[PDB]
Amino acid sequence: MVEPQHNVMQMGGDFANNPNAQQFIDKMVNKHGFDRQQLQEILSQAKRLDSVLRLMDNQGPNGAWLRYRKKFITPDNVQNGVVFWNQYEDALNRAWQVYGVPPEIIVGIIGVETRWGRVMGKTRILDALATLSFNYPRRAEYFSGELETFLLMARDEQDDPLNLKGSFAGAMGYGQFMPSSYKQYAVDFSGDGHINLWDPVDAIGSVANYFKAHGWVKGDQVAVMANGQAPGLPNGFKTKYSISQLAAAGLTPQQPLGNHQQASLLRLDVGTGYQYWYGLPNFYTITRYNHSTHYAMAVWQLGQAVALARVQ
Ligand SMILES: CC(=O)N[C@H]1[C@H](O[C@H]2C[C@@H](C(=O)NCCS(=O)(=O)O)[NH2+][C@@H]2CO)O[C@H](CO)[C@@H](OS(=O)(=O)O)[C@@H]1O
Ligand SMILES: CC(=O)N[C@@H]1[C@@H](O)[C@H](O[C@@H]2O[C@H](CO)[C@@H](O)[C@H](O)[C@H]2NC(C)=O)[C@@H](CO)O[C@@H]1O
Ligand SMILES: [Ca+2]
Repeated sequence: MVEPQHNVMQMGGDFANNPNAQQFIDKMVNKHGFDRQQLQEILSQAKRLDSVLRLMDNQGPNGAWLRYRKKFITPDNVQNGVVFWNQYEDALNRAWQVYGVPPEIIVGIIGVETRWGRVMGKTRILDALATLSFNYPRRAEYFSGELETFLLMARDEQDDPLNLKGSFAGAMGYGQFMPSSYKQYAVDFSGDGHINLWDPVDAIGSVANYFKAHGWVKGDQVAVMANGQAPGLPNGFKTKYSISQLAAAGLTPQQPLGNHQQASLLRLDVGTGYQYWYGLPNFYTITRYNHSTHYAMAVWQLGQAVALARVQ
């Protein structure tokens, strides 16, 4: 009947003689009441995926922006985005009212992330997270905390840690939430009492809550294209310049910037030259989801492209 197996102190699998795995097991038992033998049986089935390690290590004008953009903004994609928007219009409108994050932004996020649920990932979250926690020193602490949180999520939401699949970094569902993002920002938007990242309605409200929690200002502008070139200045979402500095560099806003006294300098490689943008606070917020200028511009433009296609 009851099999404590106090003596089975040694697990097999790819993490058997791994000190990190043992320390992690100790932590989970001590800190959360996890049973060592149960956890060992789980981690013994965990796999050390070398590809997850090679991929994390791997992370002019030649048209760079255009190549990234065509991966997400195509007729097929925009069309699929319209379908997703109409199918979940109530959930999107309700997220707009509760969090102040517009439907196009959520449609854009979920679009760039999983093509509205068509590409959720094929890697078991446990394998990816265990690999990065135990065989990847550089970000071993971050990922260990992700693994720690994933295992508590499996317990709380009554999931099997081995059945859940996602990205090579362990991101999950429609919005590709990392375990800690789930813990801090996910919400039961569907109202069934359970926070499921694979439920389109939950992902929608969770993406909006994540945005609001990261500073999204309702009604404010994301980015404003500029007339002109400013080759002297450095660029990226991390940069910061006053409007006065940008004007003196040869730029003018195609749209009124209002009370915005500062902006970042975004530069997109459009093949024939460079396209300059005034990055406003809301664009910085989009990058809090995924630290990339290209990622955020794709999310924004796809959302806008889908928004237009609905009107037509
Ligand atoms: C919504 C969400 O959970 N965003 C998190 C993001 O996930 C990214 C990770 C990425 C991912 O899974 N990348 C793997 C690469 S591949 O596509 O499988 O090849 N997708 C997710 C959503 O955009 O990773 C960064 C950095 O870890 C996190 O920032 S941090 O807290 O400061 O660390 C951020 O919170
Ligand atoms: C080569 C290519 O075009 N790949 C696409 C992937 O980039 C997409 O994967 C998703 O990309 C975002 C942005 O980096 C990640 O944050 C997210 O985790 C990732 N999703 C998954 C499940 O791994 C994919 C979905 O749009 O579509 C292409 O395969
Ligand atoms: Ca739910």
